[PDB]
This record gives sequence, C-alpha cells and structure tokens, in this order.
Amino acid sequence: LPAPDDTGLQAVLHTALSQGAPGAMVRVDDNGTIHQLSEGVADRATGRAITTTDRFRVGSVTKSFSAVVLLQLVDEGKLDLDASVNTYLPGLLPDDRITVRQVMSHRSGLYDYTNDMFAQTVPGFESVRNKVFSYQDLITLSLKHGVTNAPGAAYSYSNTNFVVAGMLIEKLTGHSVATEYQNRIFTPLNLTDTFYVHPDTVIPGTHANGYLTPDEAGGALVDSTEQTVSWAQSAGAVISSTQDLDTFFSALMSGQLMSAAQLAQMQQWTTVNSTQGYGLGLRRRDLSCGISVYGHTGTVQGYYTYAFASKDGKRSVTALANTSNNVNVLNTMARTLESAFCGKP
Ligand SMILES: *C(=O)[C@@H](NC(=O)Cc1ccccc1)[C@@H]1N[C@@H](C(=O)O)C(C)(C)S1
Repeated sequence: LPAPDDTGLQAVLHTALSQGAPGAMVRVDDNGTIHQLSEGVADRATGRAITTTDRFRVGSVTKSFSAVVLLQLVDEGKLDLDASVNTYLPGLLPDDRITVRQVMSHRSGLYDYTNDMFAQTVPGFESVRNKVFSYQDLITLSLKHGVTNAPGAAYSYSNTNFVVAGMLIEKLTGHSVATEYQNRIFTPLNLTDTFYVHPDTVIPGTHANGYLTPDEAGGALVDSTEQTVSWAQSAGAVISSTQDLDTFFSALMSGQLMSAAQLAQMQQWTTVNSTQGYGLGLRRRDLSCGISVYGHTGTVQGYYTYAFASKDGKRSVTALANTSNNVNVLNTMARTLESAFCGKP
C-alpha cells in the first residue's frame, strides 16, 4: 500500500472542526507503525482536548461485533445462515421465508423502526435516551409497518435486522449479548477499551463527549454523551476506542475470528451503490486509488465513526468526530480513508 498521508489526515480533521465537529481524531495501524492525530475538544464546555485514547460510542459498528458472534455460532453448528429466522425465534416475523442471511445483509425487507423515532433529531433523542426497550419491543415497532420488499429481494439497511441478530444470539446461547461479546471477542483480542454496558448510560473511563447537532442550522449543540442506547442494543450500543476497533477489524480480516468459510460468507457483497457493498454485518468501500477497504461506519447521537481495514487486515484505520446530524462532517470524515489508504495524491 501507499504510505498514509498525515498532512492529508490533519487537513481532514481541521476541516471537520471548521464544519462543526468539536473534536475529530484518527488512528492508523500501518502494519505495526502507528499514525495518530486529533484536533479539538472532547468536552466543549470544559475545553478538555480530544485524544485518540478517548473512548466513544461506535454506533452501528456494533453490527460487525454481532455478525462475528453469529458467524461463530454457524461454525459451531448452532445456526444455519439459510434457515428461517422463525426456525429459531418462532412467531417472530410475519414471513417464514425471511432467513438469517437476509437479515444479516439487510435484504429482509424489515422496516427500520428508527425512522419513527428520529423524525425530529433532538426531540427523538430526548424521547429515547433514557428508555429501556426489550428486543421484542423494537421488533414490534418495526412490524407495525409492512415489510418494504420481498425477502431477499432488495438491499435496505435496517437496524431491525441487528435487533433480530441480538435476539438470536441470546436465544441460541442462553447468555446476554454482553457476555457473548466479552467471551468471543473482547477478551480474546484484549480489547481493554471496549464495552457493552446497556442499559447503563455511563461511558467507563476517559471519553469523548458527544454533541448532537440540532436540525435548525446554527442551533446550540446538545450533549448526547450519556444515554442507554437501548433503541439499538446489538445494532448500535458498543463503546470502544480507535486502537480497539483497529485491532478488531485487523483480526477479522486476517482470519482470527471465525473459519475461512464463514469469513467468505461475511464478504459476499450485496451492492449498496457503485462504490460500496454490504456483506454480513460488514461494509466494503471502494477508494479512489482502486483499493477496497472493509469494516463499518457508525452514527449514534453525537458520534460519527469510520472503522476500516485492508483485505488482509495489515492496515486499519479508525476515525471519530464527536458530533452527529452534520452531514458535512460525516462526508469530510470519510476522507480519512483516502488519506490513510491511498496516501498523497
Ligand atoms: C448505525 O450507526 C445506525 N445509526 C442509526 O440508526 C442512528 C440514526 C442515524 C441517522 C438518523 C437517524 C438515526 C445506522 N448505521 C449508519 C451506518 O451504517 O453508517 C447509518 C447512517 C446507515 S444509520
């Protein structure tokens, strides 16, 4: 690979601050040489600077952790990707033909309940932040809507799919998702900054605060740091660090977390758009210099995350800006992948 471009990374972060991120940071693990940059503040009221060791909410990057657990259950013979979800969770879904593979690749047609919750950004955050939901509650919210397409027929990202994922983990293992994440991922990889504490609202240890941008342009930012994330759970509630997400996606892509057969299933790409695919709880992004990278993005209130690795896991990058509902910042932060993998233009 090209050399990571730290000047380019620095410009990305500075642009993200100019667009409304209080803080922005990135860590590259380049085959044993680290690159780490940060600009701005973890806490905008106190002025405490953001740093690449600050913990944060990774949002939908959680889906990759859920997918790893499920694919280990497939290795163990406890789950068949092409069986019906209702085989394992009887009566859950209105269509017996919706399969586990369809759920994990967002081809199930299940409606995303979060479109109900966040029609207004800050009011929706205020409605869910201190709520505790069961998995079934969230499924029932989805099922109030008809499915949006036939099973398997169309890619349509839906948090509901990884609420089903959590339910399947807990039913088939008899344990909580937190226990399964810990035993199958966090402990074996020594991810000392990585937690699943739902429904606790505290982020353990030193952390970046999250700042939710309101829908009204120019409006005051809302501190969204402390919330249950119960509206997402196995779709969105992991806490981590740039170092730990780098370790996780390098371990995944280098074949440490499941059989080769199941990693191949995880990497069967459904088209998202002309430069992106979706596997099983895994995104592919195709970069301008003809390199593809693998991992996931996250948006949870006040945090935008990108966490991606090369095909062989030897280079990994995690970038975080502590705002959300700011599409300029979201778009800017994607450029860290270009600078880190494609290098100087
Ligand atoms: C994961 O991060 C998910 N985030 C949300 O459900 C929160 C949300 C975001 C925007 C508006 C309303 C609610 C989904 N995953 C990300 C991702 O994969 O990058 C999406 C942006 C697709 S939402």
